Amino acid sequence: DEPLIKKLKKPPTDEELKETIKKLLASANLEEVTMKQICKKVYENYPTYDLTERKDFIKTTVKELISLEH
Repeated sequence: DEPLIKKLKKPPTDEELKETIKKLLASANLEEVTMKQICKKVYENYPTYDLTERKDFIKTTVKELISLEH
């Protein structure tokens, strides 16, 4: 053990979270995407994170883009 340290571990600001999703819908039909797919992909980019509150936002970011921007 020596090189293993890990010092960076913070949640991505909304600018980052939204960016991740903006990439998901940008690769799929909004009316054909569901909140379930957003959480799956989103986590893919946010694996080492405890997205709990900001998570409810992600799913809501697409669900609102499909109802107010299908």
